[PDB]
Amino acid sequence: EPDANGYYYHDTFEGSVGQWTAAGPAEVLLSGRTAYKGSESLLVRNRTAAWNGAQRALNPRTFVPGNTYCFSVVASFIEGASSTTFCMKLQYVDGSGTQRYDTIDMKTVGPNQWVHLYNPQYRIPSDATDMYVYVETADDTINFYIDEAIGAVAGTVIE
Ligand SMILES: [Ca+2]
Repeated sequence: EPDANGYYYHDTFEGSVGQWTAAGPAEVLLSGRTAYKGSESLLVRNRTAAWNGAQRALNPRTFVPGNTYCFSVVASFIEGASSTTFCMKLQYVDGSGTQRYDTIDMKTVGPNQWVHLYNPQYRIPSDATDMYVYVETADDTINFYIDEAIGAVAGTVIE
């Protein structure tokens, strides 16, 4: 079911936001201000809390709970702080019907520099439903950009 390169989803943000939406009162939109690949990335703005960010639903048919998968996205920011800590996380619902977050990867970086959020061997909890991959920063509300968001078979190598 994955593509040639073992990718289940691959969002370049070149003309489309894919299944990506905003979390919180924020807004996500295509932007040509900066890009990692191509001419555009996804801009995340109007954040008022750190927990605000960008998210994308995961199909339970494709991403089977209890199994391992590779997730990757590149992120950067331009202004608002001297540094930040990006978090890519799994937002999901557990066996008790309560929403939880599980960290997939996190990276600290300065302004104007792409950083690679990456985990080729992330295990999705077995009791997980209503899953979303979720990107945010740890402790601020700056605008930020993401590009090349990928979800792939476990062990997939992304440089
Ligand atoms: Ca792009």
